[PDB]
Amino acid sequence: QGPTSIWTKGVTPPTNFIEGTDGSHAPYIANQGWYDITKTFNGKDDLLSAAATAGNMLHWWFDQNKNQIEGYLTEHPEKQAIIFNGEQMFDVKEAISTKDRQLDSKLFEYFKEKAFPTLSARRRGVFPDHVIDMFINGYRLSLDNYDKTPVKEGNKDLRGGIFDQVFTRGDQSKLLTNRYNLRTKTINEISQLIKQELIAGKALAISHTYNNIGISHVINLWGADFNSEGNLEAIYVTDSDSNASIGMKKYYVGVNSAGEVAVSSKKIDSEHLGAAALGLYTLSAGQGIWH
Repeated sequence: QGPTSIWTKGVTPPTNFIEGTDGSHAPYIANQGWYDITKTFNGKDDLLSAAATAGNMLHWWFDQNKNQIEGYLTEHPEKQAIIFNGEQMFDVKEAISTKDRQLDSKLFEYFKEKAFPTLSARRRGVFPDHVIDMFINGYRLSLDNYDKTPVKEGNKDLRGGIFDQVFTRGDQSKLLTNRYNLRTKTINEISQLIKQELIAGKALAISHTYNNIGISHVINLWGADFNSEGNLEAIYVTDSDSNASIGMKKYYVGVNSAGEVAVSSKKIDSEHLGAAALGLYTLSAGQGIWH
């Protein structure tokens, strides 16, 4: 009969929550284990919600794997930088140094400027698991694939494969990502999945319907509140579309009038149907796998 709460491994719950114009938010504080990559809307990042979300999860991943990554980069120093012909496009140490920045992290800068510079202009986006599977394992990110990454040997995507000397292509046990359909699932099914993935020590992203830019939006899910019945009541999220001053938002979770498990900055109501939950993406730290 008590309302229990569960946070992502290595994240300090914010407590600075203030009433805003639409719902409760906790402005971002550095070095608390969560991340809030924020779009500038510069032409290039406008439709990269998924790449921002993947970036936030990769920032979290850098924290989980700090020692393992510094070990790896000494054993394989050629994997530190990415070069296209003559030019250094990316340096992973630069990404790690700048991981605390909402607006000007080198990781999101790489994504919007070098990896996916044309996708926004072409009214196109990505899936956050594809971005991670590219960045870590070197799996080729295809604009034609709307399902999971095909787990098969193949050429390193030139835009990534930094950790592909440990997290190889075509080996299921070295795949760190997963995705789950939430559409038409019950509050109990969605709640147990999110519970399980959080207690398992995964980073989480959730997609919901969007009544604007695209049709779906993906955000980072850092924490959840579960009621007396074990069902989600609220989630704590960062949203790349929210300006840098917002930070962590509290969304109510419930079953709306239309029978959808929905998220809303306001309590689910006869007057507030929120946005339908569509998908869940997870990232493992992969701590079994190093060495």
